[PDB]
Formats: sequence, C-alpha cells, structure tokens
Amino acid sequence: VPFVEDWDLVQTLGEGAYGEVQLAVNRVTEEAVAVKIVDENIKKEICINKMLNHENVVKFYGHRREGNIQYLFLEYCSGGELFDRIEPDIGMPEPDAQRFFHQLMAGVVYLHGIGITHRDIKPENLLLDERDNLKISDFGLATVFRYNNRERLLNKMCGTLPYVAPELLKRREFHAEPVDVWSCGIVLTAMLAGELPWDQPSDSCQEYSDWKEKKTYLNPWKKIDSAPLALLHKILVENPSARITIPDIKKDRWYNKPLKKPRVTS
Ligand SMILES: COc1cc(-c2ccc3c(c2)Nc2ccccc2NC3=O)ccc1C(=O)O
Repeated sequence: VPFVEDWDLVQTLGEGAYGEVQLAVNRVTEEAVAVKIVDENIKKEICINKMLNHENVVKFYGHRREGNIQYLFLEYCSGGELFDRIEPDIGMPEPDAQRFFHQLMAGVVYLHGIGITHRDIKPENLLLDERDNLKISDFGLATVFRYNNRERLLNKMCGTLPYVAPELLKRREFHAEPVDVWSCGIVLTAMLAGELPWDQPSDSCQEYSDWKEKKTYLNPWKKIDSAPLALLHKILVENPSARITIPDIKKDRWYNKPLKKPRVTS
C-alpha cells in the first residue's frame, strides 16, 4: 500500500541530551509514534531496546540511520509523563499512586529478569498511555548487569542526584538491583507527598540525616499514611544489602492493600 512508510512530525514531546523527540503521525493510518532524533551511548540504547518486550516498557518499533542523525521509533504515550500527575506539595490520591507503583514494579521486575538496570528511574521517565498505564522510558543510561547468569558490579556514577541510592555516592562498586529499588521508593515518596525528600542521600544533607534519625513528624513524611510509610522505611535503607528486594515489596501490607476501583439503571 503506497505512503504507509510516510510520517508527519506534528509536535515536540521532549528534548534529549543530544537531540529532540517528536510526535509522528502516519500519513495513511494516522497511527501515532514518538521519534527520537540523536546525532557507544545511542548504540547501547538501540541494542538494549531491541531486547525489550513488556506491557510496562515503552515499545521499540525500530531505527533508521540517515548519515549522522539516528531516528528511533518508539511507542507514543498520549497521557504524557507521571511527573505531570503529581500536584506539588500534595502528590496524588493514594489508590492512584499504588496502581502506578504496581505497574512500575512489574516493569522493573521484567527489566531485572533479563539482566537490565535502567539507572534513571524518575517520574519524567515514566510515561502514561491512553488508559493511564505506566511505561518505563529512556534506556540511554541503561546497562547489562547480568550476562550468562553472572552478575557484574557497577561503578559508573549516573542518574539524577535526588533519586540516586547512597552507595552510588559512598562506594566504588555496588549491586545494580538495589539502586533501581531505591529510585522507585523516591518515586513513591514524590507521588504521595508531592515533594522530593532530599537534594542527595548524603550525611551532609540535613533532610537525609533526619530520615536516618526516624524524624517522620517532619515533611514529606508527615503527609504520608503509616501503611505506605512502613514500606518506604524498608526501601529507603542506607545499607543496600539490608534494603528490601522486589519479591519482598510484593508481600508488603500496603502493596497488597485494596484501594482502587458505562452503566444504566432500571
Ligand atoms: C527515549 O528518550 C526520551 C523520550 C522522551 C519522550 C518520548 C515520548 C513521550 C514523551 C517523552 N513525553 C510526552 C510529553 C507530553 C505528552 C506526551 C508524551 N508522550 C511520549 O510518549 C523525551 C526525552 C527522551 C530523552 O532522551 O531524554
């Protein structure tokens, strides 16, 4: 069928480190896709994306190399970013945050299962489809931590300071999985309190020192109910070896708490 391969660029969805992301509409079918234009880091992003197939991970349709500009065709999420569902200093209703946290855990369990660590989990990288289904986005910082069933320790410092785990700032080497678990706990905090707990998880940071002293009577913790706050007490643990794993998050009381729910009468 002619012109099925032609796409029109209608709107700017985002700006990457070395390029832009545009919403592309098919000329014949009017199907919407997101096109990432990038001029060892993009080669890794295409490669890691070629491995991914999960309902909570942004789908990779393919790539086209036209000289210097690399075109990445990705699943378009019409609901935008999770970041824009978080009301500043309020957050969002607890049943919505729980549903988004379930979908985030399903995505992260998947990624860790195939030996991939995202390394930059934050609400800007969590996209929502038309039914408000959460999708993990941007594999530009992602890496393989398990290959041929052998785990490799990470040492590269990356991500976003308010979301990074404290071992990333204190240790030369660290396990990849607890680092993503910690960033999920900061996302959960932002969803329930509408604010970030600290600038970075360091002893020089007063807000972080207050958390280690269990001063939950202060912000953001005073805004969070006791059941989700008990879960955050298990995630935001400084020692990554003592930090809760995802199989144990799936057994938490708040995680399994029932919270979220066309008809005519007579
Ligand atoms: C894949 O990487 C990115 C992806 C995006 C991106 C892609 C698709 C969407 C989106 C952002 N944001 C968005 C914002 C408003 C409304 C709709 C969307 N939909 C997207 O699917 C932006 C930046 C990067 C980056 O490289 O930093």
